[PDB]
Amino acid sequence: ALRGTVTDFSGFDGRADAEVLRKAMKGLGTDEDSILNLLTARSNAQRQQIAEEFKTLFGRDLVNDMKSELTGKFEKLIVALMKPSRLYDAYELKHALKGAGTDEKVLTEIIASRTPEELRAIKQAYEEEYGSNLEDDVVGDTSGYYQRMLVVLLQANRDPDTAIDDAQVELDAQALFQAGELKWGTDEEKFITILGTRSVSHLRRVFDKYMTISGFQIEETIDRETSGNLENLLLAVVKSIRSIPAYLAETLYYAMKGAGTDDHTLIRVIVSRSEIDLFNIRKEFRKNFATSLYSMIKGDTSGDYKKALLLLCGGEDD
Ligand SMILES: NCCOP(=O)(O)OC[C@H](O)CO
Ligand SMILES: [Ca+2]
Ligand SMILES: [Ca+2]
Ligand SMILES: [Ca+2]
Ligand SMILES: [Ca+2]
Ligand SMILES: [Ca+2]
Ligand SMILES: [Ca+2]
Ligand SMILES: [Ca+2]
Ligand SMILES: [Ca+2]
Ligand SMILES: [Ca+2]
Ligand SMILES: [Ca+2]
Repeated sequence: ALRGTVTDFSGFDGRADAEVLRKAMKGLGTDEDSILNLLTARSNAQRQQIAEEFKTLFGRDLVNDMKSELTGKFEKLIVALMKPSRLYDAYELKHALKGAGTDEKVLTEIIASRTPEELRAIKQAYEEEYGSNLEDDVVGDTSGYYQRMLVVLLQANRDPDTAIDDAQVELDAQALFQAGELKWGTDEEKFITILGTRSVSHLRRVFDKYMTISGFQIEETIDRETSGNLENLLLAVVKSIRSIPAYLAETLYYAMKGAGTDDHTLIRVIVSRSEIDLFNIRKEFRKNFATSLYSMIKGDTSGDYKKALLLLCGGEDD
């Protein structure tokens, strides 16, 4: 049911492609067009094979070259696209965590939308790539129930979708109800446990009966009960349980809606998801927002960057 826009190129030849890329750069100038057209049409496995052949034919490192040539937002996107799939989340996470500050958004966005199977592979790589443990750095940078909700999620231990038990569904909607609305203050620790560990098929059933029992949708109670980065994170978890596609479509929308563009988010979501589920994110973008994603990107972005982005996106109207 899920599908991305970027696929493996039929009739690929690593060796052909590296000669175009060498020719696209050699000497004065840079043909940003031959690059952008080649790269947005090869799967990311295929960009790594193209980076292999470039170094065996020329003894040059394709990413460092491209980094010396290109600039600005375009460099940023092409560099994100040469990043191997199994390392790009690990990367966005390490660079969010490092330095004094920490960018909660990236942390929230990736740890909440990624499945368990994904979160495992991200800890694996992060460790073999940076020689730190992820959990430790997250804890090193955060505080409170936000840190704690992120550590629950980092354990990648959510329950399996199993046959559903109505009794447990009513049990769980009633405890949330008693942990928030019906409580002076809040019992955030019950929200972290039931939201952070129960199966996805089961909490979607909890979110409906809770609306029956309380007259509130769980997002609304989260708004009323909490503030800060924990409000954010619980909202991000609820929306990913309901739909990761729609949560990500919605994360792209608020990147482009405003007075500018959250470029870093625009890039990170299109590249990360290009091969996983950007076709579906595009469906939910339209369904929920009347604008199509192509369009939104077409009025927000200029340059080589825009063309690259739209090529990755595909389907206008879709
Ligand atoms: N619906 C209003 C929720 O207020 P609540 O978070 O449930 O209690 C306030 C806390 O004890 C303030 O210091
Ligand atoms: Ca050049
Ligand atoms: Ca140029
Ligand atoms: Ca540069
Ligand atoms: Ca930090
Ligand atoms: Ca911060
Ligand atoms: Ca800490
Ligand atoms: Ca309360
Ligand atoms: Ca509390
Ligand atoms: Ca709030
Ligand atoms: Ca805008």
